[PDB]
Amino acid sequence: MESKVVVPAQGKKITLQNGKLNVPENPIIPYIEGDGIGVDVTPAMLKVVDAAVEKAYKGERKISWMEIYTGEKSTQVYGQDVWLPAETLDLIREYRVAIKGPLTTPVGGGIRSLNVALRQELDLYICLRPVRYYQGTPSPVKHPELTDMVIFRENSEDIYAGIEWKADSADAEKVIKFLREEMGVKKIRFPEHCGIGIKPCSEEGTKRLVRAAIEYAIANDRDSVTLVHKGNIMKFTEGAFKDWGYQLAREEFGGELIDGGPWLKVKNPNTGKEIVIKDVIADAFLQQILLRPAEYDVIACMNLNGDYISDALAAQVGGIGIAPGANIGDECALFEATHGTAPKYAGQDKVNPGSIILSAEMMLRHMGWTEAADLIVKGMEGAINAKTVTYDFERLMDGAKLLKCSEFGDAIIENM
Amino acid sequence: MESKVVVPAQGKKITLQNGKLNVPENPIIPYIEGDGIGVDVTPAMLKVVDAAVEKAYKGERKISWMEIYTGEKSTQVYGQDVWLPAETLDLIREYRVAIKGPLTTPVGGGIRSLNVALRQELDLYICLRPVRYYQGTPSPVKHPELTDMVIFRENSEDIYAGIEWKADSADAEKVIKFLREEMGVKKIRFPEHCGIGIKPCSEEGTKRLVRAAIEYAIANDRDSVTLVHKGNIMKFTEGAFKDWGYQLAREEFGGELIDGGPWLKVKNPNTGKEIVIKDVIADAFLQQILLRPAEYDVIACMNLNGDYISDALAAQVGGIGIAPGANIGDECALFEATHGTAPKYAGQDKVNPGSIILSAEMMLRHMGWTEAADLIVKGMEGAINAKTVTYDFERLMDGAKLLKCSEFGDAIIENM
Repeated sequence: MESKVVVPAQGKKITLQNGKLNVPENPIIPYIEGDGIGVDVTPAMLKVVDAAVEKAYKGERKISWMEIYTGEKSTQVYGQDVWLPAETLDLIREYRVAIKGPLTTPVGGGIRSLNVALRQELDLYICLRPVRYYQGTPSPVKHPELTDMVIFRENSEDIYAGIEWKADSADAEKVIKFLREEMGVKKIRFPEHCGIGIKPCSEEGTKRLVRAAIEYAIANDRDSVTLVHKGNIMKFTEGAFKDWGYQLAREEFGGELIDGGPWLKVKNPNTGKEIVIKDVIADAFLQQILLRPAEYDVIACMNLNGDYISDALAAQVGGIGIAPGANIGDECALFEATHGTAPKYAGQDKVNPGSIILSAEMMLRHMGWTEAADLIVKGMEGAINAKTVTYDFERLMDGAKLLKCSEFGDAIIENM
Repeated sequence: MESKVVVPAQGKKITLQNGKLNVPENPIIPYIEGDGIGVDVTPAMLKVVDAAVEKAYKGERKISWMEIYTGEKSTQVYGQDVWLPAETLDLIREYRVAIKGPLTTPVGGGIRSLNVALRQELDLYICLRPVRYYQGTPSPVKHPELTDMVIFRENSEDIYAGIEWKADSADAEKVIKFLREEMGVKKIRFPEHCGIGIKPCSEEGTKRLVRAAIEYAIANDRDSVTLVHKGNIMKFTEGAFKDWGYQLAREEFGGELIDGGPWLKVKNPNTGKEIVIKDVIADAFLQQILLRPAEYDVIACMNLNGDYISDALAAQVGGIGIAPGANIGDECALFEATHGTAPKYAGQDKVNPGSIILSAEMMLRHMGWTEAADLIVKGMEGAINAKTVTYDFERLMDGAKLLKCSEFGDAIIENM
């Protein structure tokens, strides 16, 4: 089969020169509709983004959307077993900036996460999850407004590497024999009927992630960067991530000891502000985000902890369904809805398009189209304050006006 | 050196016959004071427990406390480098039931967690963390009273096995060569300057833990058992834990499919109640405990996830410093304060003795001395409701009367 992707006639490709995106006034942006509710949320995002772009630049700029495929729809387009076509990886890399709805992975075929596959195959090593509170959002906590954090989750290593062998398989036995006989491992409690997973953490992987977090703190004049890890138990992976993170702050950003340690102060070269570089053990950190959220800002952590932290924070601010996210690498970036596919409601024009819309806000900002991005934030803040919202919010409040998915997109536009 | 432990003259050893403890009226109970604030909280616990015992059984029963050592104090007693004496492991096993204050592990000597060492060496495979709300406790969430859960955290395997090699070490390189050359591993993003950790999960380890969780749900007529795991990424360890947990429910407890699955219903043989056996992915679970806490009850999970879940739950109910905990095995059990050593306040009679006191409540209950246990719960509930509390609580409320650590122990007794 030939490609089924149609490159927009009007429209120009974004280019990269010196780690800086050169964005034309008519950029072609690939988008993946997404499985399940992607069918509801993606069109709402397309309309909201076009309106923000149109309103901000008065018609001088316009995105040429180009549909590309991954997931169930990809099998419908490309046939049986084509869940993630090579052309999709090629196109995201070529066009530099893309966005996607939610995706789920089939079970029973030995296929691993399609979301993780996109991240790893494109080497999008930064999973960026900013978490703030939108006034008027129903929240399970007393002071959600105190939460304003940005999570830099390492996206290329950790136990997500997907290196593991099934209990009783010849391979697991082979690995366990090697560990026990050649490495002298004596700590496996039950070596029989035992599954084995491998957790890698490297200096290069850690430093490119932490480097991005510190550059982000500098560029946005944030107050601190917290390295979250479980290094007191996993000394050589989690503990190494922490050590390498502080080392990078010292070696590349002039970080110097605060008092007697272990925190460092990094001077913002643009504002002269002192950015604090500190660290917190992961289990205590899940308590601290609830008890002292105001003391945290930019967070840098490994893949698994980042997954947990991002989710816990989204829930606490009432944003489980409106949490934006990006996967960024040195050559391209893929923005994404961060919730699941919710098939029970798919096609009903019911769910909250807020997450994919705020991920589109991050995309526009990444493109340097900050005015259009600010209009989306403004629209989202006003629609939620107006209490004109989708069921997931409405059901938790009194005095709200219930809107369909598409209608909430319109409300966002109405509030720009 | 000879033992420095003094076996109580009056006092008899608890015995085990058929997996059932035979507790005399004068049981000898070993206790470890603990590092840091253990010096403040342990004496408060001893006094509170003695009072509950005295009040419940009118003098017919009395614990003969026997001090044993681990941590900084152990080095003071047994000399340089004796952080965890063999005799301590021997004594906890011999006397069957013991309690300890907090312990921290020295850094710089390549020593691994002393708390984990106690758990693994004594094969205390169940880390039991019940989490409920005490009326009047200052909490960061709007409805902490909806939380009433019991966590069964697997304590003998997972990445806590402590099997890992340092970046650039000959061993790490050896392991990575084996993986890449012999196992054909291609998923390690950066094989150089790479730390490696091993995560084991076995059928026997999983099932003894889940078996205990289900027996606990039956014995206490709880509503459900939720298997929490991250099996969609770690198929052979986390996913296997989930699969084995449902399998055990079917094989040993008659669990049968609910509707179209995947949940099972297990009939309580004593009350005829239908216990639901279900599962939730770990990242979503950290959101669900905040958004729908009332839907969860008994939780069964692996070592790392349990560590995180226990901490997150304790924080949400305002119980970061009063969370009880037990480590239970087939031959003995070790109850423990669950917070850290807080050396900055050690010796000031300032901190909350609530966690070690509620762990003593679990110990008394475990001993079958449920009346004395109920008196501690009653005392704790009344002292907190009276707003007569330690600084960690007082500072978060208005109208409280500030009490010292020792004074709060007295307030607990005053409210029995």
